[PDB]
Amino acid sequence: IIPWEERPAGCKDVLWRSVANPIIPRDLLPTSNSIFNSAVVPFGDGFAGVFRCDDTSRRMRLHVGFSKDAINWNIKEEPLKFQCDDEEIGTWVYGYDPRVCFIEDRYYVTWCNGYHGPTIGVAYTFDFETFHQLENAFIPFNRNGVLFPRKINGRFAMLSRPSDNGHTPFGDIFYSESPDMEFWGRHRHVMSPAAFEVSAWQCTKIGAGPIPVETPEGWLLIYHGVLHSCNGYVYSFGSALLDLDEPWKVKFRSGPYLLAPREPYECMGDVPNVCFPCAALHDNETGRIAIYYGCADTVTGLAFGYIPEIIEFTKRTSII
Amino acid sequence: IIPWEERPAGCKDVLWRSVANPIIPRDLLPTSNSIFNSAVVPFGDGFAGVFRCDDTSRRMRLHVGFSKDAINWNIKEEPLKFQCDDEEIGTWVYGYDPRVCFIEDRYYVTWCNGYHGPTIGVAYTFDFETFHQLENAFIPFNRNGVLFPRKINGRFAMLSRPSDNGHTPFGDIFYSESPDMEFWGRHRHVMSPAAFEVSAWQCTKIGAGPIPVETPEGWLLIYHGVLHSCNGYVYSFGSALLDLDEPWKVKFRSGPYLLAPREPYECMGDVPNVCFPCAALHDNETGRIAIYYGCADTVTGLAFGYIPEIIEFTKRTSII
Amino acid sequence: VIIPWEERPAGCKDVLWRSVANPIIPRDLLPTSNSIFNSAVVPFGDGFAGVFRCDDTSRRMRLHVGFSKDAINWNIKEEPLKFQCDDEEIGTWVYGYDPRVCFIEDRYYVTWCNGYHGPTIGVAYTFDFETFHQLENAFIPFNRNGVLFPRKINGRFAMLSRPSDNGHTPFGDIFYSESPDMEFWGRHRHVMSPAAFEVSAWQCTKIGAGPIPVETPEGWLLIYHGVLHSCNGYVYSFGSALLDLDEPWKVKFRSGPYLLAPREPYECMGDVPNVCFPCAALHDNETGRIAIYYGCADTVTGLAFGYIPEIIEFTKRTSII
Amino acid sequence: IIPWEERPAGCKDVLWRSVANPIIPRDLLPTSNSIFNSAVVPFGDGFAGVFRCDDTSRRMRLHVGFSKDAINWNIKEEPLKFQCDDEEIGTWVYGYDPRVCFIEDRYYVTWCNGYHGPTIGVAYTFDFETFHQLENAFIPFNRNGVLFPRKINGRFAMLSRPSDNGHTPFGDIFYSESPDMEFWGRHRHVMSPAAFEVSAWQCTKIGAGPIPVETPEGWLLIYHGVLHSCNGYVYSFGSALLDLDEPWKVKFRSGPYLLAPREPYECMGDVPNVCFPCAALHDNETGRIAIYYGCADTVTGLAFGYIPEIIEFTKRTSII
Amino acid sequence: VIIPWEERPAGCKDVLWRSVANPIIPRDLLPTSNSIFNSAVVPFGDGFAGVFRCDDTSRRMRLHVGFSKDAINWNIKEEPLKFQCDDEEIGTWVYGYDPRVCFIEDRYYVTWCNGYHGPTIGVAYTFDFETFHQLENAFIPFNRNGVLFPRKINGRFAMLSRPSDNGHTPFGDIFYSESPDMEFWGRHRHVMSPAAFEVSAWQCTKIGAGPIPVETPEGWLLIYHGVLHSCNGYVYSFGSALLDLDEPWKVKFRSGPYLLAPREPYECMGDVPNVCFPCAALHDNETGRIAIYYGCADTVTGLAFGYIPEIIEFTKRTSII
Amino acid sequence: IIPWEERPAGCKDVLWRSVANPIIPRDLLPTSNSIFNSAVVPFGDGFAGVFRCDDTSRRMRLHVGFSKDAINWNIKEEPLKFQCDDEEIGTWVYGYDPRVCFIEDRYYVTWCNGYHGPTIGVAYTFDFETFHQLENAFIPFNRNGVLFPRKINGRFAMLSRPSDNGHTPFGDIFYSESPDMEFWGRHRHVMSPAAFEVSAWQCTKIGAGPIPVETPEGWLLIYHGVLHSCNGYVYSFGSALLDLDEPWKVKFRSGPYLLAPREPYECMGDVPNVCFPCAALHDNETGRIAIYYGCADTVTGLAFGYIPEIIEFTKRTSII
Ligand SMILES: OC[C@H]1O[C@@H](O)[C@@H](O)[C@@H](O)[C@@H]1O
Ligand SMILES: OC[C@H]1O[C@@H](O)[C@@H](O)[C@@H](O)[C@@H]1O
Ligand SMILES: OC[C@H]1O[C@@H](O)[C@@H](O)[C@@H](O)[C@@H]1O
Ligand SMILES: OC[C@H]1O[C@@H](O)[C@@H](O)[C@@H](O)[C@@H]1O
Ligand SMILES: OC[C@H]1O[C@@H](O)[C@@H](O)[C@@H](O)[C@@H]1O
Ligand SMILES: OC[C@H]1O[C@@H](O)[C@@H](O)[C@@H](O)[C@@H]1O
Ligand SMILES: [K+]
Ligand SMILES: [K+]
Ligand SMILES: [K+]
Ligand SMILES: [K+]
Ligand SMILES: [K+]
Ligand SMILES: [K+]
Ligand SMILES: [K+]
Ligand SMILES: [K+]
Repeated sequence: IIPWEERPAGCKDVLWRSVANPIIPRDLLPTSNSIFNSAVVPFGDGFAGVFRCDDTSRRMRLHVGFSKDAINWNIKEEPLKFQCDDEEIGTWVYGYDPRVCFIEDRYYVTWCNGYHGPTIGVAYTFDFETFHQLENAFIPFNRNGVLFPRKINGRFAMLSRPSDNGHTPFGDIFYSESPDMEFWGRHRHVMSPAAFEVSAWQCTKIGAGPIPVETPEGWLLIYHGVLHSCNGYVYSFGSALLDLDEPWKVKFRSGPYLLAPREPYECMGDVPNVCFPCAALHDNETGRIAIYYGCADTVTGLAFGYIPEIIEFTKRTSII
Repeated sequence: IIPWEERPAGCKDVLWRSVANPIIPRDLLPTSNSIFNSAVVPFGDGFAGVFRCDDTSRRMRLHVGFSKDAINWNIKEEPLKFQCDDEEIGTWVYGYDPRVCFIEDRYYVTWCNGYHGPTIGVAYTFDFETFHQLENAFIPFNRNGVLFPRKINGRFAMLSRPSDNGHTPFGDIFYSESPDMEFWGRHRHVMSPAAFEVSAWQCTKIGAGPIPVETPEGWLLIYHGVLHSCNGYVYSFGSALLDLDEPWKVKFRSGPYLLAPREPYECMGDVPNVCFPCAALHDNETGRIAIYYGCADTVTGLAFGYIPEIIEFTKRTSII
Repeated sequence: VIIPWEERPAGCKDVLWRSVANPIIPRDLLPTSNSIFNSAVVPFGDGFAGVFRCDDTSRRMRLHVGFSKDAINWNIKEEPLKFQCDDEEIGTWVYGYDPRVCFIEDRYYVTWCNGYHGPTIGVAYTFDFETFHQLENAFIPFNRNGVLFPRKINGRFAMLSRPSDNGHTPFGDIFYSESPDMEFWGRHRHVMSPAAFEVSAWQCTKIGAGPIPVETPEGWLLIYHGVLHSCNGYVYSFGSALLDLDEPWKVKFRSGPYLLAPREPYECMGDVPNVCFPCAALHDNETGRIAIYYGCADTVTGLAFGYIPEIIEFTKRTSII
Repeated sequence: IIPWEERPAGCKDVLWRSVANPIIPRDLLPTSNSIFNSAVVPFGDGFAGVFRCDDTSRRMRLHVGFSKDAINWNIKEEPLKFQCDDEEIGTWVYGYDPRVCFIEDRYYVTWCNGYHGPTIGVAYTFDFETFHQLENAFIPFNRNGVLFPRKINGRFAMLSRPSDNGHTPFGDIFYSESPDMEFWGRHRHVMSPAAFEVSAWQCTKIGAGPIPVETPEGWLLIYHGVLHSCNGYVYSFGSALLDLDEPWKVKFRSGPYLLAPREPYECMGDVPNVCFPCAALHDNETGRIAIYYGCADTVTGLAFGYIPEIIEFTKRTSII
Repeated sequence: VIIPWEERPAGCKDVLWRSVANPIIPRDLLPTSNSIFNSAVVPFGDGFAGVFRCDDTSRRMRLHVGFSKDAINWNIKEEPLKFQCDDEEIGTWVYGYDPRVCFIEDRYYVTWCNGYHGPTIGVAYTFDFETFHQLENAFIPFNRNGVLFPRKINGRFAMLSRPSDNGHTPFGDIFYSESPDMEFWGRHRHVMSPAAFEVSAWQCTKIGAGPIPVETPEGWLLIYHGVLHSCNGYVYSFGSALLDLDEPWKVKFRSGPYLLAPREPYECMGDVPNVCFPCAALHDNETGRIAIYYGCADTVTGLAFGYIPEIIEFTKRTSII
Repeated sequence: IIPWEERPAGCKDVLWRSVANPIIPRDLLPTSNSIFNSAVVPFGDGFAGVFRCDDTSRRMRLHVGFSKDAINWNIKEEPLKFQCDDEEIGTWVYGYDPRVCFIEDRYYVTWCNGYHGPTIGVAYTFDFETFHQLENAFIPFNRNGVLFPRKINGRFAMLSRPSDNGHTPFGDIFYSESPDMEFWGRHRHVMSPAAFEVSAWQCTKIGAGPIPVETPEGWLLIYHGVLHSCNGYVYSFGSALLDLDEPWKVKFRSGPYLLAPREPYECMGDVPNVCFPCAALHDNETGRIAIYYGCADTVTGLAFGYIPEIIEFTKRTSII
């Protein structure tokens, strides 16, 4: 059962923040500087996750966490290490902004992995104890790698985001497929930043956030968008619907954002003015969805909504 | 009858913030994201204005507002539409940072209007219901267009600010005239940013704020200045006195600011560290002035003072 | 008026062809000249007169008057041109470059990029190419490539321009504006933007008006520069468009290919490598002949020739609109 | 019958330019502006090629060409058009810097193909008349795609060069494999630019040139390297030797360049100071190699050398 | 000398901990102060003295003298300090910031970032914190974060510095220099460079010396700032290194983690958000107590406490050397 | 007996190029790529020098050379290596743009030496065979270090040029003194680039060139000046007169240049459009001076003039 808070009285918004935010504090571990941009899945009779925890050396590491209620997290103090037979791909340099999902027979994790620059690291686990590392999916520079939670016409599929070797000032979302979780291709453009005249919260760069959520009306994609002000970037997040069978085809895309930096814990911290969605839990029976997002690259927050309402919002406000 | 709060006990500042700031919140309209950098005038038995209201799509629109007390505003939910006979000029792309004044027999509105980049839009109204759009006054790129509240020597006059098509890293204030509100010329440089050693709150770029205020000795100009820190622009504002007959001739210019970002509503929000004045109401019989400014490009605040004290300060601290 | 002319080289299939005598003006024509380029030329009396940008050996930018019988061999004054002006503020000289000159109604007008707290369009007139009278700068900075039309358009003066910045400007759209009186300007309209690089990359970074627009029955023939940005800098090429006669901000045709791009050593090596920058043209409607003057590598001046009807047919055939 | 000119008397250089350079002029086609970055192979009883011919609109197109002697070229006037079933991949935006080799049963051509940015296009031909387009091999941004001329341990292999969407100011050579010329993976870093103190001609970026040349001692790689002066980039080229079985492992890499911009045809043109090798023809019986290279992004030149000499030079001056 | 102290909180495991009275110096202490931060403090007489960077409401950077009986409650002079100088050129005031003060042998020395055709390191001395005598600037521009050693090193004065540029410097190594006479400087040695980001990203963009080096039996304890560059700006944190006693350009240990990083509202909001910038320390070798003063968000001044032997241990335990 | 070529009849220029330019070809040594920006002095019966020779690896090294006439040089094939008692200072990273003069008892060499960036390296020699390295004079970043040829008031004196660690976009000339060739100080600003309205060949940055030349009226300084065009830097050179006793005080400074890039060997090369003066030889009896300058960072050229004509030109065209 997914975490949930009823929409506040009078609240007109499609998504609403948890009154318990932030749900994960920056100093949960003895050496944590910040814990954000993290992944969460159901597992056993509770929840598991892979967490981005930057330490007091400002190094970026991944940590496994477990939770009974998906809100109060027990995160391992020791960083996760990946088992790999190839010594060269097995070399840890850094890692951030994990996404996790179950595909058919095991859990997969993707992350931004350092291999002569940022690329997409891939690994699996059957038990959230031992993680086995596969080949990096792409050549650098790439980030915001997010798998589909089932095969698409019999292939693995992943969204990604060609980037550069710095604070990237552009970003289109792409789609790729693999028959075997080793060799990737059939690359297709999914979408580009909107024109600032039309939707400026998503006009500098975009990236996939949580694992795509299957609905009868398409893949529900929650994605971040950036606006470039004189004083930096503002990360907000919104919704689109992708075709079921060819998910590089965008059928609707929201004009307004779903969420943008408003609260003190979103506006002040290591990187101000950031809401960055990394994971969602949902229940199709009740339509409920709970969206985890990094706040100011410092802590982790939750927000709630109803899938049918998010669909309706995406279509009614669509800029395509 | 202008809004007013007495100088706080033992306040030695020439301007003091309203203890009720912000006076206009970001969410006054159903889809407003922010409401800031806005224009206000007396109208009838009360007040009217044109407001920059950025929506939840981060689109920039102008909305008409009305108020009985100049503090609590009733802002029309629908964006303002301009009437124009010329189809090319009457095409709306975006609009921001409006200024409004009465000149002779009607109200005039300038704003930053998109026409193949930022330039200065012009329109007039008699009633804040129908707005007749006139020719854009200049070729792009130009912003911070602010009309004088009477003709100067039989011509209309306007301050402007040549710019570029990004977050402009420079900016001098200029002055121009028009016999007819159609053709503009006799362009004169008013002032450049100060040297950083002399006055750094105004060393990167400057721009006119509220409508110039006539005094016996010249025009009181309240204007924004930017300081470029390692972590962004800080917008503060200050005062100058221009020659009455030839307003490009600056007589005094404040070394110190009048106001700079200090409170959490000025320091945190969509664009941190911004105090951007765009309107003032004044009463020559009492010397009272009330200055409306954008706060963090998020909300609108008010600050109060006396014109003769501001003039005395501007002279006594003059950097010229 | 006998305009300079060389017949198309045998075998040559280009719309324009360079003079075999290029460069026609060398960099060291005056005792202190560093470079002479980006200049203006008109018929005057039984020969030709012009206003020339001559940068000196201090690399200051100045305008000099010149006269020629044949429009090829120029006698340029050693001393810079000075403008008369009753307004001291406007009449203050900081610098000036890239002049254009045309006759409108009753006198010659000069526009140039004039320094007034940055680049703007300076404006003057002369009756005799001896005394020059300065008028208001037409626009607020930053603006350059101000080019007048050679008659009024529906009862108003008209000028092309090009909003810029205070550096090596990395953008540039051509605009059109009007004036009833050569003092106040307005009714600004956008003419064109750089093309997409996948469509026409010689003109994808920025563009600007060159020579005075040439009136044809088919519209105004605009000869204009375009910039391509390589890893090693800007390349300036030039090409042709056709503007509506009555509303010259409406572009009717615009060439895909350039007309001329830097090729010769005098275009590719010099103070600013890889520049062909058209500044003036002489034409003869009787014969269709046109002779186009252009700055070469910001160092010397060259001439190219073509036929107006061929230029027009090329612009149409290859139009990217 | 590969083209050849013997070392000049006295000449101590490992490579020497053809006395006939440039061997392809800029104006060979009726609307060619330049012909420079071009791929040549033995075909039938002569030679065939795909040529980058930028036109007088400065569009980048590829053209097929044929020659008896590999020197005097007859290049088709109309650009090459690819057959493709898939309309999305099949859409032409631009194309440059082709490379061509025979693999097993057909000729393959790669090039820098526009697909929402630069990536590596792939195609094949049996006859150099009709070309059939395959999937782009990678997600943007990537350039300098160069196939190996046989499979490596039963997979197709390709060198590439992760880039950005501008004049890329960085660049490592990578190595990737495919079982089927559709799905790519097992990406491995081959080499980075050198330290400027060590070898400044190759210290900004590098990229593969001609098709790797199999020697008993490994793959001979001819590659470009960039130096950044105050007035622009200078492209020179040099040699390395890659392990035969695992060609991302570099065995030797030359300190000095083989060739750098010196002649007027290399130092004056559309892009000054460029020698950009693009193809080679060689003879294992004689040890001779003829290297085709772009000059100033304007014309095509040829240089000659001996493979074992190049190898010994690569070893003796190795910076690894 | 009784230095300020607060005992570490119940179960706080950190090596340094903030004063519960932070900020100890507010932004509006003086009638025209905009901010007061990045300041220098020392024992003097039977209390304490300092030189404070107080930026005014014109955002000019000036230095003011202050005094305190307890080093927490400060009386800062309203009027900026003025230096007396033999040489009128060197004695010309343009601006000054980021003061450091220490006693060397027989007097107090002040260094600051002094404007002389760009930022450099000004030097002056005082016996009384009333009259200051300015000496030659120690280096040619561009340089800042000049910090003297509190005694001579093998008979010469010694200074850490930080070569810079004329803007928001995006790089920075700490250097070490010597002088026999407080006039001529030389024997320059590189001390350390920013860390690789994969190793220690709080100090990967640039570094600079903070308080005056603190002599320990295990080396000079250097407390220094590091910058990390995020998409939205620079974050300044600070940490610790140990330098060889005899040759202080040789770094023996260097911390992986920071000691302190912007966390509280007064460090994360203000004129420059996300800055903790250490400027001075007071210490007592008998108790091992150290009190470190640091600018917060370039707006106010804060204090943090620790123990010298715990910092030494932290530095060695986490060393990235 | 210094080299000399009479000013051509009719020639009105203050300096004129040797008709034998370039006097040093880029390929004089077996591994040289370029030879420019080099230092020359009288020695014994002829002349000696220290030459910047960049090799075919594009490494920057100094080499010693000798000549009978100062025109035809025999340059040692192997780079100059310094003796140094301190291993930290004695470590060679790179070196360029040497200057050489005799002071009191020996020859001193300054160059731009890499020590955690560019700074001014110092060495002496009695014989041009053995060179003894001294302390680097300054902390990085600094270049264009040029000694005075005698003590000034009992101290060694040096011009320098504060810089950054790239292609430096600014540059003022400074003056410093030393009692002992070990500790430096008394730093004084000499001059800054001119405003571009006034003298644009020297508006971006300047730096000192050859060793200053003592005259009755002051030190004659020949110095380079940069203009920044849209396509790069142009290096020209000119002249100033400094006070004899306090050489940071500038008495006269030329408006026009003396020499600017004009010939193919100045305008085409590794770095186009560079004339970079590094040395001079002069004869007070005749007023003859011969100036050595680098040409396009490729080859070395010579130019001639008369000291009294240079002095009169400098005073007559002075911008001070
Ligand atoms: O700093 C803001 C953001 O920057 C980008 O690099 C992301 O991929 C996130 O990891 C982060 O939240
Ligand atoms: O973002 C801060 C400021 O930016 C500029 O573009 C202004 O003209 C304002 O609209 C604004 O307040
Ligand atoms: O330098 C190249 C070109 O630069 C621009 O500024 C033009 O307006 C011309 O003056 C010049 O030819
Ligand atoms: O402009 C010079 C070079 O630029 C790069 O983009 C290369 O890939 C080449 O196409 C070209 O030769
Ligand atoms: O603004 C952050 C920091 O910037 C640099 O210039 C420092 O030397 C400090 O003055 C300041 O705290
Ligand atoms: O490249 C042009 C010039 O660049 C600078 O770094 C100089 O100090 C010279 O070495 C050189 O001639
Ligand atoms: K799509
Ligand atoms: K003025
Ligand atoms: K906003
Ligand atoms: K148009
Ligand atoms: K490798
Ligand atoms: K080309
Ligand atoms: K060290
Ligand atoms: K001076």
